[PDB]
Amino acid sequence: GVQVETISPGDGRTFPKRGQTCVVHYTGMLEDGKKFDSSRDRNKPFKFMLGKQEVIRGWEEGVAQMSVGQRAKLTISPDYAYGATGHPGIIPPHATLVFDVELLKLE
Ligand SMILES: CC[C@H]1C(=O)C[C@H](O)[C@@H](C)[C@@H](/C(C)=C/[C@@H]2CC[C@@H](O)[C@H](OC)C2)OC(=O)[C@@H]2CCCCN2C(=O)C(=O)[C@]2(O)O[C@H]([C@@H](OC)C[C@@H](C)C[C@@]3(C)O[C@H]13)[C@@H](OC)C[C@H]2C
Repeated sequence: GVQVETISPGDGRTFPKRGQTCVVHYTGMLEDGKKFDSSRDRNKPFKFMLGKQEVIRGWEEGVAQMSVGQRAKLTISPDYAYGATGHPGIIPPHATLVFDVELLKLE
């Protein structure tokens, strides 16, 4: 599944709801912490709408448990990420992933 570990607290009150657009900054790492992507590197917050099947399962479930302003480390098992397929050249088959995510706002 997904483990959610707080890096910095949010407001503890305002959580994503289906149909809202989550605006986040993230860094994606392989299991050992090696970075493969970051929205921070491109100076571009990432937006996705909850309930629209736009993201891997670990994000859909993990980000929903974050409150606005929170930073969290999401450790996502392969079944909740890219599974057996992986994503050739970026994500190995059967990879556990770690994302640092900051929930900036809901739009
Ligand atoms: C069409 C191009 C469109 C896109 O990729 C949309 C797509 O849905 C994205 C949002 C989705 C993802 C790749 C789903 C798969 C669909 C196939 C299905 O089999 C898979 O199931 C297991 C899941 O991403 C995710 O769920 C997760 C969680 C949210 C953050 C991104 N995610 C990551 O894992 C990353 O960090 C990663 O580096 O992000 C980059 C990134 O581009 C720099 C994507 C956007 C920022 C840019 C966008 C919108 O422009 C693309 C990505 O590039 C191709 C490779 C991955 C490894």
